[PDB]
Amino acid sequence: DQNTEEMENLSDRVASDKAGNSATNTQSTVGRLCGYGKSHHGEHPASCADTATDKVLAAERYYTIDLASWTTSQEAFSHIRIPLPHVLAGEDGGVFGATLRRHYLCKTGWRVQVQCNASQFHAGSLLVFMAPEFYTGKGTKTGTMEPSDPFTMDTEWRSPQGAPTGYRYDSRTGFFATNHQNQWQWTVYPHQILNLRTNTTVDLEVPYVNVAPSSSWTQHANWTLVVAVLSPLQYATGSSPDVQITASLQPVNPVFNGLRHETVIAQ
Amino acid sequence: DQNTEEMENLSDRVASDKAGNSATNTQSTVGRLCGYGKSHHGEHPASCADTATDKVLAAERYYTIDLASWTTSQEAFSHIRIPLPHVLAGEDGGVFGATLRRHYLCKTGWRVQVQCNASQFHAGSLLVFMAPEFYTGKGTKTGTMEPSDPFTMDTEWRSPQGAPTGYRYDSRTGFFATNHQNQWQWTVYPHQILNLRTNTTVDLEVPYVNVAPSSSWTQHANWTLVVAVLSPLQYATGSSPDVQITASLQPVNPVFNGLRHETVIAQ
Amino acid sequence: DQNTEEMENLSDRVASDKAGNSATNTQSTVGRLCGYGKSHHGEHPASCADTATDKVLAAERYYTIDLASWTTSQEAFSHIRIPLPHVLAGEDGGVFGATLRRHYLCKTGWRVQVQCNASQFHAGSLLVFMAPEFYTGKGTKTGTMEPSDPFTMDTEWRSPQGAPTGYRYDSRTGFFATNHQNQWQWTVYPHQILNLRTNTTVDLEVPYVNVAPSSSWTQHANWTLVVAVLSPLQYATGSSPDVQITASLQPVNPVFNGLRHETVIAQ
Repeated sequence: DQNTEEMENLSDRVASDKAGNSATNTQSTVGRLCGYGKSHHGEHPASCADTATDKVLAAERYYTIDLASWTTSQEAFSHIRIPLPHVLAGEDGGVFGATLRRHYLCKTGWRVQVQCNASQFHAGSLLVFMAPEFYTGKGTKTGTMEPSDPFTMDTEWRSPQGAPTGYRYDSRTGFFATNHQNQWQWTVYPHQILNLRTNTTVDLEVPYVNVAPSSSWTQHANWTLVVAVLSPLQYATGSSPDVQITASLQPVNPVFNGLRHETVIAQ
Repeated sequence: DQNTEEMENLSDRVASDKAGNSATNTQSTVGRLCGYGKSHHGEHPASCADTATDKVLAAERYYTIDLASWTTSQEAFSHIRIPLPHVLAGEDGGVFGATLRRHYLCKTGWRVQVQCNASQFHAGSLLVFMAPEFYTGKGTKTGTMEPSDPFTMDTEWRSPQGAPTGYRYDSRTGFFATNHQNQWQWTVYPHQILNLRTNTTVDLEVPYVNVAPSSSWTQHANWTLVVAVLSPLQYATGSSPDVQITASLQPVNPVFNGLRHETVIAQ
Repeated sequence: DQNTEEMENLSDRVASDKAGNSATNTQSTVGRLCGYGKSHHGEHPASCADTATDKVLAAERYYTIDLASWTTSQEAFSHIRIPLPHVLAGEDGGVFGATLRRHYLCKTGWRVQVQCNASQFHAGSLLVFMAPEFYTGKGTKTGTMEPSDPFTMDTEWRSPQGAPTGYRYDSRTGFFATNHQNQWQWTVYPHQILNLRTNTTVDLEVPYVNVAPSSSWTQHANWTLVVAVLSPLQYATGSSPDVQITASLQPVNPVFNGLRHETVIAQ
């Protein structure tokens, strides 16, 4: 189901989204999940007496960057996580990031687009889904208890472990931990599939939900994005192995308030 | 002509037929020949005073089985015949077959679907057509005159013979016989083509026509189905030779009457 | 953009043009440029008192012939020219050519169709465009000054020269000549692209424009057709190198006048 079409990628499968002074195109879409059912109204935080910095064009655009390389080698449910805000955080994050750390609080929603184009003699299936409270880390900390690098952008892929007991942490054992995940239910999150067969692209938009109408970006990361693979990349001797996966994102109608003087640290 | 579409098989080319508690699907159809122009009304045989066993759900479904293997080897107009009723006849024919031989007479029409899926780097063309009075046999009989096995389902394919003279039968010669066929006109029968190129499927429905409104299934077989090939299967060194041909059929609105006590023989 | 579609070539991309007793078909069109914006009305030359030979069916059809072979070897902007009228001129030009040289003057417009079909594992792009006053020749003349064979149909392809200075002509040098062309602007002419990828065909129709409403076909050729290539033919070891390029043309509503007695010469 969707319009008439293909070897080549056609019509009601060609979509475009313009935002700011950055404009996108895909000639082989299957939708765009507006995850949950509502978007984000630049509804001012009721929390603050701060009549904040609103409707700035300059930050409300599409920042694009590379996540990783997909290749024949990888095993199912191996995964790659992208926390928002903390990856659009500075340098690579335009005027958004700047105004982002000059301010105490933000409240935004994200509109994401992950791209991975192949060829009709390629098999595989990439699962893309946005989940708020989730896990990052990239580590078991040094020498003193608690837990390595959530802000880092998983440089390489992590190993589906024959068992949650969600990478607990201080030399121990017996039993599980509150960072569990059942990568086996990991399709209750607003998601969308990327089937080299069907899909060259996948668009997801998600509203604002933390514990407070606005949160602080120096200790939390309300949503982590996950580009982890559910049916690997077979390739027949001829053919383009190098399956370059790219992601391009857009904060939707952020509302910043609580302004001050350029946050200082990232190792 | 038919909707917009392809390498992949699309839209007004996706059809589904549900019957009983068996439901079909094809994503690369080209039609469905309602052969002759009328179907079969559960019109009760006027022949009998038997207010017969009608509208049974349980038998009015889609029985599926394998006919044969299509392969690079075969020559044009080589053929494979499937007599109805006598193949849905018992065991492999559900509640239809049972109620079929517990009854003296039937009157039905058939809705057939033969399937053979390939790949766009494959050439060939399969001709599928239903003809009532036709020929089966599978033989020149033993030692005494007349003619081997019509009820059998041609286990393997038979050889287009450089000439009808429709396999006459008692050591002879000079001249032809009433079981002729001009496989050269063998496209006057309700038919439909199966072009690996165009077609992955072919659907045919045919009404009731014998000599009597109801016939007896122990000496006649009013219709024989023929899955015989008109442009062979070339394959280029890589590629899936094994071209498995499958057929799935459905009796449409059979009307049985003249009931009694399980018919006895098949060698 | 254009209807839903492909590996195979579909629907609002299937066009047919019937003219006289010659009828065309293409299952992978992208348009038909009616170059300039107006066609040709059998508007009688106002120039002559000759109530000419009009609306003849027999000449107003599609003459088809082969121009050349496209192959992996050729370099960009290499070109092949087809002057009209002088190629439909006789023998190969039906009743048109005959009635053409039995008459002093003609006035017509052309409807052209150049065809070059390939395969989806082929890359390249053929530029097709009609320009009136242009250049032919096929030569630097013999021993006495001025300039080899405009009437000849470039038997083989000519070499894009690192510079117009439009093949001037009597042993010289320093500077350019009035037969310049900037094959670098050679897309201001009514044109149409032929992208093995997109295109298997290209249809162009052009009205009447000379210096006089009717011209004389023994000294001028008001339009030359050019089938010269802008992104060569790569082919991957398997595959049909032999890229046969064919052209089929039709004079639209010619109006002949000024009749006399079969023109005599062509070496």
